[PDB]
Amino acid sequence: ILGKIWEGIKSLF
Repeated sequence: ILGKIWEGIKSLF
């Protein structure tokens, strides 16, 4: 996972 917290960020927008 190169961005676990990013997975949700890209999902918000």
